[PDB]
Amino acid sequence: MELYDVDEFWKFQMKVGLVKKAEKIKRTKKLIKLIVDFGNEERTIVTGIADQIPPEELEGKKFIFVVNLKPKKFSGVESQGMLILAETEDGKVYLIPVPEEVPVGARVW
Repeated sequence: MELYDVDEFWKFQMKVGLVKKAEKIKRTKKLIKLIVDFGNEERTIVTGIADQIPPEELEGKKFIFVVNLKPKKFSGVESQGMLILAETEDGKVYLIPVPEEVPVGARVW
């Protein structure tokens, strides 16, 4: 069922990012706004896992983020990337933190 080429995967850019701050977006039940430090730059990233993962479980940690996607506004918030996580078929979401040793900005691929 559809097999792709590695170079095609390689065009997407995932990097390690440190969550400087994370807070629920007003008037939403699942949205969380993140301010992520990728070393050379900072980015605002929205994730909608607040019904399963509270904001304080992301702050201070490093995670994988796709950073070369088309910008998108959620509830008026400009999201400049996307938090990568694990999710089972039953809809349960799990964070995938990056080890503390990995420098922010490292490429994930």
